[PDB]
Amino acid sequence: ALFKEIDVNGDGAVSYEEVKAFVSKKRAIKNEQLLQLIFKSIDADGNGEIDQNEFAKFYGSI
Amino acid sequence: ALFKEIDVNGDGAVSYEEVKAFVSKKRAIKNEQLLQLIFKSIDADGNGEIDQNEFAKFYGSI
Amino acid sequence: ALFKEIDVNGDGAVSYEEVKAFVSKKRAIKNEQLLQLIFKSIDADGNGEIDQNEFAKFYGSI
Ligand SMILES: [Ba+2]
Ligand SMILES: [Ba+2]
Ligand SMILES: [Ba+2]
Ligand SMILES: [Ba+2]
Ligand SMILES: [Ba+2]
Ligand SMILES: [Ba+2]
Ligand SMILES: [Ba+2]
Ligand SMILES: [Ba+2]
Ligand SMILES: [Ba+2]
Repeated sequence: ALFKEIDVNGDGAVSYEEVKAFVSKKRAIKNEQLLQLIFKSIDADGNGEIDQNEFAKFYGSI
Repeated sequence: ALFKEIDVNGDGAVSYEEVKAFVSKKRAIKNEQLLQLIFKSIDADGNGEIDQNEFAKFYGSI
Repeated sequence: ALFKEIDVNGDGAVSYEEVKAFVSKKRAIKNEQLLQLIFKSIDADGNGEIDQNEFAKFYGSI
């Protein structure tokens, strides 16, 4: 449950400092998750890296 | 006065480095201030922490 | 070329870690570049710093 994720110390309470620590790491993730998506959207062969011809395709008109 | 806040060293000038340091800490505050607001909006008893039943209320439909 | 900027190590590939490092430093720049613009927009004499009377002008109605 979401509460148990935030209430890190596990004492049934969520301190401000904890909410804050969560609120941020939540945001910190759809960043990593979006970028990853954007990435693999470019890396076609899922080989781990983008070469010139993938980067080439990705950009431009038509 | 706002100028005296930014011109930290107090020499009548505001360097870029200072504006920058201010511009950021200004932003750094409505973050803390908004979240705090959001927080105490959830913590009903203002006891310092949110328990399950407050978190319970906060979320959901109806 | 943009690719050579990102592919820092210069091995023809762009790792995620690199894209990420780029994506951020790109963003990190229009920040510095916008603020600088805003700054020199205030510093009229381009002397390096804003005095009271420039800051005075900058603010307000009429
Ligand atoms: Ba706790
Ligand atoms: Ba893929
Ligand atoms: Ba590839
Ligand atoms: Ba100064
Ligand atoms: Ba309250
Ligand atoms: Ba409470
Ligand atoms: Ba590389
Ligand atoms: Ba100027
Ligand atoms: Ba000046």
